[PDB]
Amino acid sequence: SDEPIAVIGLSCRLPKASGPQELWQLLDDGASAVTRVPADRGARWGGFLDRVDTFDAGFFGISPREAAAMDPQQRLVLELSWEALEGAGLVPATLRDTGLGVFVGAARDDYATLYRRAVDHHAMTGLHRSLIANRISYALGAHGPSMVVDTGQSSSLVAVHLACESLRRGESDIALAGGVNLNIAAESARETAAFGGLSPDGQCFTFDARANGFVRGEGGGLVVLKTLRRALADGDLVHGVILASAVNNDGPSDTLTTPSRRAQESLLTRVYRRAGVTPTEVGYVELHGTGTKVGDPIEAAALGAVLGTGRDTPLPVGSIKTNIGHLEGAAGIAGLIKALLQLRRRRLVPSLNFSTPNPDIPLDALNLRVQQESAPWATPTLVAGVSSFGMGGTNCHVVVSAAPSGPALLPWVVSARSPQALRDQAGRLAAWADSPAGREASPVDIGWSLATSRTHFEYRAVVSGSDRDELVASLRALASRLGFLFSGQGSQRAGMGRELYGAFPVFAEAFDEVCGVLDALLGALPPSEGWAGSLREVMFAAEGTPDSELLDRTGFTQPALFAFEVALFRLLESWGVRPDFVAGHSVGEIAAAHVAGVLSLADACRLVAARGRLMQALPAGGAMVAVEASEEEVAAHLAGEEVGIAAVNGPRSVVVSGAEDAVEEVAEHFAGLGRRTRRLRVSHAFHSPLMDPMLEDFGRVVRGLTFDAPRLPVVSNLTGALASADELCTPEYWVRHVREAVRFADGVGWLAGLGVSTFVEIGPGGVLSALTQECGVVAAVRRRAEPVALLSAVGELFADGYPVDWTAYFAGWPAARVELPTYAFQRSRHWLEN
Amino acid sequence: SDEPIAVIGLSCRLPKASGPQELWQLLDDGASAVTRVPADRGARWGGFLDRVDTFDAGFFGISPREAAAMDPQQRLVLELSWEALEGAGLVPATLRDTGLGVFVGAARDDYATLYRRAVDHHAMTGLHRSLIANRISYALGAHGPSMVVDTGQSSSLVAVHLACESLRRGESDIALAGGVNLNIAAESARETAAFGGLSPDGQCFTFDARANGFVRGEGGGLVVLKTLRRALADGDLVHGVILASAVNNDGPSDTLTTPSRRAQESLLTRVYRRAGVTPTEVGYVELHGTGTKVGDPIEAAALGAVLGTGRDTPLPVGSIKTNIGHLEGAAGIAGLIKALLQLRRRRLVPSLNFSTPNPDIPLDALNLRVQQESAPWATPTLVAGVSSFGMGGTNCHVVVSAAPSGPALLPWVVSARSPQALRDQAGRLAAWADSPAGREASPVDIGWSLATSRTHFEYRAVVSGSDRDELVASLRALASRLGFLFSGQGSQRAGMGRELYGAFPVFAEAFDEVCGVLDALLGALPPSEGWAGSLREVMFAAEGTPDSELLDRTGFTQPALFAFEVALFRLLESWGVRPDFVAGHSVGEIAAAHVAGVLSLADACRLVAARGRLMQALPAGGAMVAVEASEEEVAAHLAGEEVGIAAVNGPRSVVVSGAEDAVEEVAEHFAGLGRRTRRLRVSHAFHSPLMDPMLEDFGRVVRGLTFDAPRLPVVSNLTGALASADELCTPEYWVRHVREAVRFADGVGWLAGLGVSTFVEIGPGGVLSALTQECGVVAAVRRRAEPVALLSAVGELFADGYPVDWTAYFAGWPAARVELPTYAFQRSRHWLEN
Ligand code: NA
Ligand code: NA
Repeated sequence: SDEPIAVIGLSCRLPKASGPQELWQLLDDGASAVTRVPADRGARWGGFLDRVDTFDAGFFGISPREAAAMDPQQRLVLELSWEALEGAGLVPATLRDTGLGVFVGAARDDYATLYRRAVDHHAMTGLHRSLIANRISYALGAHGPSMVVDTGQSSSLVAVHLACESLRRGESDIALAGGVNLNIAAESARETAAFGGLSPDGQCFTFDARANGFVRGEGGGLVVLKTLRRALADGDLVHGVILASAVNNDGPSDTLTTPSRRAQESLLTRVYRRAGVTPTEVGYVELHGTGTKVGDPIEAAALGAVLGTGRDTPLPVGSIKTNIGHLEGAAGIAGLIKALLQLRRRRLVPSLNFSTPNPDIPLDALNLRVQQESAPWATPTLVAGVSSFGMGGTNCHVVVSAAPSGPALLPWVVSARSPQALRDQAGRLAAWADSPAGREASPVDIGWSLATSRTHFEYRAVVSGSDRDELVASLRALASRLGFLFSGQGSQRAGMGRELYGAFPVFAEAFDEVCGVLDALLGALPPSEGWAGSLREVMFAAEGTPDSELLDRTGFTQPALFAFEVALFRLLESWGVRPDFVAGHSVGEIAAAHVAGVLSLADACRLVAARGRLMQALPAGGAMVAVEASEEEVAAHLAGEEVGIAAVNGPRSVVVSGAEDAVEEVAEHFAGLGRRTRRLRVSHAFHSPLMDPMLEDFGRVVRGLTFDAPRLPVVSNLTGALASADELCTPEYWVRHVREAVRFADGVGWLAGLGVSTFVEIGPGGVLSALTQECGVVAAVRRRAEPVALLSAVGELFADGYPVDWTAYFAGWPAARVELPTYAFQRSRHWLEN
Repeated sequence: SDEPIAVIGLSCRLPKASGPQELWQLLDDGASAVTRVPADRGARWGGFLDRVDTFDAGFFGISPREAAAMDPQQRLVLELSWEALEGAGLVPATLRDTGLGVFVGAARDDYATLYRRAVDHHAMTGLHRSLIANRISYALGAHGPSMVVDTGQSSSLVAVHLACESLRRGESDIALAGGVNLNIAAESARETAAFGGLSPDGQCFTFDARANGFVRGEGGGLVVLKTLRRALADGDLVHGVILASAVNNDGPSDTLTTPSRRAQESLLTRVYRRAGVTPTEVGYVELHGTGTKVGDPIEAAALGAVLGTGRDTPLPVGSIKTNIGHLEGAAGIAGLIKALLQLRRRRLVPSLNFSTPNPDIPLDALNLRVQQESAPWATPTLVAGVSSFGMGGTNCHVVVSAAPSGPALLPWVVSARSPQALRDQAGRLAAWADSPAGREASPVDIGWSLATSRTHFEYRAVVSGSDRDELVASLRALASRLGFLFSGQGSQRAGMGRELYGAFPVFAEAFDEVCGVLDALLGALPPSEGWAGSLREVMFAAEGTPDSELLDRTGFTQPALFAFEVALFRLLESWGVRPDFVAGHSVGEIAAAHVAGVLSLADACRLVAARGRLMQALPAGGAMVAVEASEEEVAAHLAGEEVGIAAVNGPRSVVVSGAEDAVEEVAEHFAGLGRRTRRLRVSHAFHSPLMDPMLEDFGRVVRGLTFDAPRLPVVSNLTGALASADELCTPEYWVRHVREAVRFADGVGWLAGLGVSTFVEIGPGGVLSALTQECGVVAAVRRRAEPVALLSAVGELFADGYPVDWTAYFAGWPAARVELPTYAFQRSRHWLEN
């Protein structure tokens, strides 16, 4: 009859049940939440929340003074809206500017009564009942219809009907529906006592002979609704399907507040018809079930006539009001949330306060039974009815049915809006993860869920590992402008890239593409006589094997660093990690120029293959020494005498390069002054006069290439400054670059001045990052496996506010969404002064 | 896009406009209803109702003590519901047990605030906002959905959207929609002052440079809605057609309470699309238009962008808030009711408080104009938009368009629930009838409307006449178990039935059927030698003509009374007037027996034709004298001596009958005692020994007939008691009936004892009714025309609570429904003690 509506999420704050797991534990244990009026606060009994005065104002950007003048019901529905959306796995910011509708039942204003028993401008919006719905719309930036409905004690279930209808019209594409009722003012206690409806025993004796009125309850709840069609298509978890809902009024009843059997019968008949569902197919009804002498028998008689008649098994029935009291305005949504929990647990739970049937309720003639124990529930799909009736005669009935090998290294992402909240979130995720429930879930699905189904708030941590116990232990511990700098020779290492290649197919595919082009060039003109092998085997071979020794010949070293840096750049791209600026030390400037678009892969491969091969053919005798001394000292010392400055790496760190003997003369000068000096492990004197013989040959190679203007800004370590388009686009630039000093420190200075806050080194360790602090610094790949060093670095960019695409880390896993705990609110007291 | 929705009715209680005619007079005059806070009661200004404390509790069956504890807003919406249904021409009792839905916008509880600043059980329902809707449902016994919506200052127009959607789903078949806002508590004045939104001048300067906030207004209104399809089919007056409506929320606005241009634009675009209506086709927009500096320009900018852009003529706009203030919760329904009045008057009316455009509102660039004078409005059908916006961001827009020779003697039926209310109702109907408006209406249409489109309350009058001036003068004067007794010989009169026959085709058709059968019998065996004429010509001929003299020959007299009585019985049947008991004097017992089903028309015609003919053939010499004396005296006097008792008409009224000389001997006996005696004008001594010669002949006629058991109870004036089935079903009964005394007084006694409260005489005057009081008595046809005497008698049965079908009086008139005044409430003060 009507398009079905999926529930894809829910939330609740009920007496002794501060979420849906807790609610199940109260109901499954057959426990009462009814108690005596707490300290802080038939009417000396009720179902109470623990606190009604506390709220995380800070989380919603609400000032303590706005928060103090704000109805606690508005505060509670902001929290439940956030929790319901998290429970559905929706990141709330993606609903900004969308058609999300908010439909809330609320029939009581106790906070406003307290305030009216020093008038400021927060009171107007703090005390107006319409803002219970509209403040949600504002906070989420939702454009759907946003309204409060008042039918008294059917309000929250009428709100669900209106939400369902808005979805079936296409007016809303998603809706929050339910209600709230907080019993804060003594005035509302009296007026209900003086009407006479309260049980002097403080129990709803639902369908039972003691039936003598109701006991009050407070709290709230919401469901998240979509069309079943839209929810399937979007892959949401379906908790339940609303097949139909109906609203009517009693009309001409004996008094204003006497219920009508005829109206209730007419309601049930109509709604079960549109739902297309017979009485035998219905497995359970959540009653209005308040335990009043007039009301209990009329509700029983109507259900018997419509749903008991068609049957051969008694219809089980029950009321959560026997557990939590009568939530009045929010009574219906409590009832629906119990039916949805029953549907997904595929269990029924006790109705309390029952032992002897009401004499006026002939259960056998009606073919009904009060559910008195927990029990499995099976096909008579499962179907449940929920009734909610208002004292002015507006009745609602809902018919709801049951719903119709990944990375080796696993990141668990966690965040919150304060340090204390992040410690809590970690604690809570630890505890859940360790739980029966948590242990059901794959650690890959948990990861995926943390990455894709949660907000990345301001305070972030990433924990990583191979299994649950490691991830959990790292959570328990927690509880208690990007500048890419590409590495140069000296940063190569045996096995470089092998672990990344094993872990990450994006790396492995980019790497085999680069190595494929380079293999052809090294094959044509090898820098080892005979060699027509694989560059990948040279790079990945174990330390001290023959292949591995080839890695230190500059003819292989320069291509190896190029392939490693490009593959890593591309892996980072697939995770949304990309630079604002690039720069490289010596051969790393070719990778920089490549990823900035100056050179095609083919031309960059040709350039680095020749750069290496033409340098390897130079004769023995070349040396380089790092000296602790300023450029000005080393150049003053050399001017007073084959040798020159290969690099200016810091205000007191220079490399001198040339004929071994002349280099050793300058070394013992600085050493003699008591400065640190280090002989570099190099086959040749890079960036020195000894390069002079290969410049004309190299110059002929670079004149065969194409240079385009960079698409990313590039800093030149030749000029020590930002490169003009025209700088990097002349063959001559790249000949000068071989020969003259690498102005690495001035480069780092120039990038700072252009607003780089974080420097990340792209290459196989941390040489260029020691250098940079020495002038945020993270080394992309530093004792630990490459995937661990990489995730730790990307973890640090994320914790500093970089938008890492954690979802793409999980690409190619059959991801199952998993139900994680909701946000760890950090609640303070916010209350009127008198 | 959406099924269109007809408005078939409306009502309003607004500042200085206590209904829709008054509202038009305020708006058309370009007058302000804004004033200073009255005596009894920027915040020393507002639009106020005259009284908020008065209500007709009595009319709704509400006790003064329930009424005192009841929110005036609930009281006001009961009155507006009754007035809206009367305005639509619906008799509310016909909506009992139907699908009527009630959707009310209400965002304020001032009465409850007064009460909370001696706790009784009327307070619970008196102070709960949900009963604003539900109490209507209860009072009308309606089963449709019944709810209050709270979106703050858009509530009443959202209520209309929800009502439209319930009608398009088929959930409601008719709906009441609108809202209410009463400004009763000082507390709500302060909280709005302290938010800062109030104009310190007390005016909404809508779209004007002084724009400095709003002034408060109070009141309420309702529309009556149906699908346009259902309303056409039912022949309702259509006031307006709702083509589409839409609701959205501002979403992420600068603050909670800042309106959104983008959201307003999106709303308009969407709603005009579904309405299938271009910007050039729209003729006017009723703005939210509150006269706030932030709000005025955003509303102007959004309307310009969506509706001003498409145009080449400026869009006129205005706000009733410039007349009556800001009704907050009920602001929208006021706005819609202004647009509907514009649509049906086909006029636009001034927006007040305008002279200089707001500098932030570029009217020319936007292509809008503030309506500043009354003026005709023509095709650019007419189409108007209505906007209503809530401070929490929920916006509503409605697109509404313009709608797509009888009885000679006229009854005006009028009723009310008290004598004072009936005097008022008559006064008000007089005044309206005399008005330009009233004078538009046919006096036949007014009659028809009073009969078919109003409740027949407990205190009834009928005024009748030939034209407006006579009917009106009779209203101004007003302002300051049925037992049918059929007449016998002596009640005939020249022209009997001629006026009824001229006035009432049901009489004329029943009469020509009876006369047709009798003409054949009198033709076969005439009681005047030669006669083969028409019985109708004998009865209708002028006094003292030859035909008229035939009417007094018992051979014609007995058939004439039979035809007149049967035709009149059938005319009364067609007006729903029918007996519980029948009885007749002598020949009237044959009509009684006929309409009770004992005899077919053919058999009753044969019986009365022969009864008359066989008696007319008896010789001259017979006499009858009515004597003032008991049966016991006359029988004691006759026993001590040709003559007998023809009738016992009362405890001291007997007729003696027989040989003229013996009758005259008994006459002068009673006269001699000083008793009244009257010689009857009779050809024969009826019910005497002189009948003895025709008994065997008559006995042969009655033995040819068929007698069935009566379907109505019949009293026999032979036995003076209820007849057994078997009594009237023997030929012998009807021979005895000719011969023995008519026990008329004992008959009247027997009918009293069976619970007859009203005796109506069926025949051409009042003989049997003098007799009956002498033992309620109305003569159906007594100086005045037969139709006037008949309507006066039927008027009296109606005033005593008989359900006369006045609608059928008007059968065969092209009836146009006419808009009559609504119920004259008689209001008393009902208020809290402190
Ligand atoms: Na009721
Ligand atoms: Na807003």
